[PDB]
Amino acid sequence: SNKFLGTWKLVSSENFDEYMKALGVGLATRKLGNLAKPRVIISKKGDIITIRTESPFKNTEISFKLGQEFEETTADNRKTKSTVTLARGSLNQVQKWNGNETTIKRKLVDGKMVVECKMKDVVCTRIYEKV
Ligand SMILES: CCCCCCCC/C=C\CCCCCCCC(=O)O
Repeated sequence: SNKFLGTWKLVSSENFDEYMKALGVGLATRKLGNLAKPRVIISKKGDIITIRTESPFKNTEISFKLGQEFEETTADNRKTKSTVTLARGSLNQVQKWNGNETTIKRKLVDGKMVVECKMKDVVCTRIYEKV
């Protein structure tokens, strides 16, 4: 949709250390992971949507079509088979690799974006503010 379109800045994070931990990320990447206030820039050109995560430490851009499947390289070097769906105001995301699987849900709450990350027995909640 749109409500997503714009520039968002990280404001609050919760249980991210364990989300990473649970992803298999090692100490190094984690100290950095924890210490960052990323900026996300969702943009739409035609039917291709872009999600861009910027931080001093690392960048990440992804271009998808809702419904269609795509190959995404994570910020942690993983090579994933992701799908992005629109279900009742939230942009759910599915990442599959090997036999593992993680989900990222982006919902709009009081002009805030609430990012919910689940990885088997683990949820982390990162809040973002617009602009
Ligand atoms: C939040 C990505 C930028 C962090 C840089 C440090 C390297 C990240 C290590 C593991 C990242 C796991 C993927 C994070 C998903 C969060 C998505 C979002 O917050 O919009």
